[PDB]
Formats: sequence, C-alpha cells, structure tokens
Amino acid sequence: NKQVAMGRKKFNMDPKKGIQFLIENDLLKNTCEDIAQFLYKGEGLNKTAIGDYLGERDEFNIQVLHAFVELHEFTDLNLVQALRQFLWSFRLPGEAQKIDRMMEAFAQRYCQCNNGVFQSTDTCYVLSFAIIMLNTSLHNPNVKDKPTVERFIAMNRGINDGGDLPEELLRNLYESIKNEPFKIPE
Repeated sequence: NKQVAMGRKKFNMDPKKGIQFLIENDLLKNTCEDIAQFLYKGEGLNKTAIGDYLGERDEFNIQVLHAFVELHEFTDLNLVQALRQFLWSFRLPGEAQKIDRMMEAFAQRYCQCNNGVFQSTDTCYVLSFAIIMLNTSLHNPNVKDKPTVERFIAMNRGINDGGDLPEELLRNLYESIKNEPFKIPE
C-alpha cells in the first residue's frame, strides 16, 4: 500500500520508471491490458505522465495505447462528447506524430461504438482534427479570423467517402465547441 503510493509518485515523475517499479515489486501484472486499466483508472496518477507513456513509439506502449482506447466507452456519444471524455483521461503529448497515432486509435474506437455515423474511420479521424483545430480557432486569442459555422461546414466538404456529412451533425459539433472549449488536463 505504501509501496503502491511510492510507485504512483515514481510513475508521476517518470512513467517508464514507475511501471518498472510496480512490475518488479509484483504490484502490477506486466500485460498491456493490466497497464491500460491502471492508466484508465488513473488513481493518484498525473495525466501528463499517462499521456507521455501512451505516446511512446515502443511497440508495447502502442499495445497499451490501443488497450487504453478499448476501455473507453463512446456508444451513442456524438464526436465532440467522445473527444471530451477521451481528452480528459490523459494529457495529449506535444508531438504531432504522437497525437496522430493516439487520434487514429480514438477514431477506430469511436466508429466501433457508433457505426453508421461515419462511412469510414478516416472520415472520423479527419473530422476529429477539424474539431481540435476549431477548438483552437474559436478559443485561442491569437486567432483573429474566427471561422463561422458555414466556414466549418465548407472546410469539411468531401470528407465522407467523397461526400459531405449532414449539416445537422456539423452545426451540433461546432455549437458544442463554441459553447465549451475542450477541458485540457495537467
């Protein structure tokens, strides 16, 4: 118990070291599923350390990433709602390539939970980035040219198997972002 509190503190400073500690002292089973659950529950865990671990390119951290995304439940959630839940569970790492890998795992899982919303996982992936960019455009003061809902609709044309997504869907997502910037954790 104070060994687990020691491991949690060690993980928060260095995720690789903390997991190495928890495994070595038989406090955490060494599987991607058990590690993904420990991260998903995140009890006494820092969300930047969670994100840093999930963002590593090592084949095993990638396995943990996919197992972590599998624990997320996105059924009957619109894309923004699902993004909010996902983006709250860990802090996105800084690197563009790490964010892309994490967003690919998110898009696949969103579509698995909501088949029929998007013709392909790639449409979901592309729209998820357009939503992230929209969140910055609307809420970051350095962006002076704020996109209107019509501009957001026009910018996303042709993404759904060559076609356009329903405007009701796009307007709803835009409205959600406009009314509430993504909560970004530390």
